[PDB]
Amino acid sequence: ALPADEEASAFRAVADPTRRQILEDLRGGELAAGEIAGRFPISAPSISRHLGVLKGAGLVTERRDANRILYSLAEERLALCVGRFLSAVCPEQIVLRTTKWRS
Amino acid sequence: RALPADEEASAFRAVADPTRRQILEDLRGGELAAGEIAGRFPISAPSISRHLGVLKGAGLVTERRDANRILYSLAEERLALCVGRFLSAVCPEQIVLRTTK
Ligand code: NA
Ligand code: NA
Repeated sequence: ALPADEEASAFRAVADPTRRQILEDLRGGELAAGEIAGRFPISAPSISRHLGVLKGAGLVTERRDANRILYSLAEERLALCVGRFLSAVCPEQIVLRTTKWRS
Repeated sequence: RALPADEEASAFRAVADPTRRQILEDLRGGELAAGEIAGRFPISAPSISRHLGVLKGAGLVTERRDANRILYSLAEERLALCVGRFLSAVCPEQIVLRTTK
């Protein structure tokens, strides 16, 4: 779990347009694997592989509930792993804010 | 040039690679010659040209001829929107995009 390993696996995960779309779909709340597979014109096993890549990179969490795997966005992990680089290269356009604190 | 969705896709395939992210980070300090970029990595000159051509094709660097030498500049506005719209959409609480001052 070394943070350049975590950056690298996060960048490989968001390299793929299907995986980006799965992450956007999860921003509204937890979705079952079957619901995610229902939204894409590729095979269920191809969606399983995409979801395994996202889970491998810490970008989604998994939970079981009967015969169903439900996926949740891990937005804090994504923000740190991609957002440190992006705010480092684009300091005048992109701000990372992990802090709970607000004005 | 391309639709925003295609500029987004090409930026994400460019920043997929750790050598390309390191090049973009190195360019943060100002324009560098191809040869200087190549000297910052233990990989072949043809491999650095290939990485630079991928960054150029995604609009994340711009190229300039000064006599016989190619110089590269970071295109930070392009990178910020192509990657930052998605990242601020998925992480609204943690990531703020401002294209403007
Ligand atoms: Na979440
Ligand atoms: Na620039």
